[PDB]
Amino acid sequence: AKAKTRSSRAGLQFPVGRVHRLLRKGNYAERVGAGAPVYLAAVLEYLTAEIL
DNA sequence: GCGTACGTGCGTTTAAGCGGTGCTAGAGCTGCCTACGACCAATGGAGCGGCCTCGGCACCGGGATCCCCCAGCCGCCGGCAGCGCAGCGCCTGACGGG
Repeated sequence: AKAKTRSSRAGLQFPVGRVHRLLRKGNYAERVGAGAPVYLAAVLEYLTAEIL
């Protein structure tokens, strides 16, 4: 078994891994969609790349 | 102090509102289908700490702006007093009239 981060798979730098945890444990819902954190990663990307 | 335009009020007139249909599309709904997301157990590399060295900025001193300021100055004009006189009423000629 060879591992690659979801961060690589979605062409993203913010940690779709870590952002996923803060949803599960951030008490925002009982269950978080598997495609939910990735979409949240990019929308931060465009909202961090834009200011800098 | 100016001044205009908006507050009040009269005379049209028109779209608001009611009350009346009649349609149907879209919401609420149940049943059932199924995949996908939680949970579990191992796993390793990515991320975070504790070092630790270069270099960007900091800090400075100096010289280069570059605005800020104000009489100088001329220019311009307005007021100003003086000037020359146009313009009108009555004075006053021209002269038969009074």
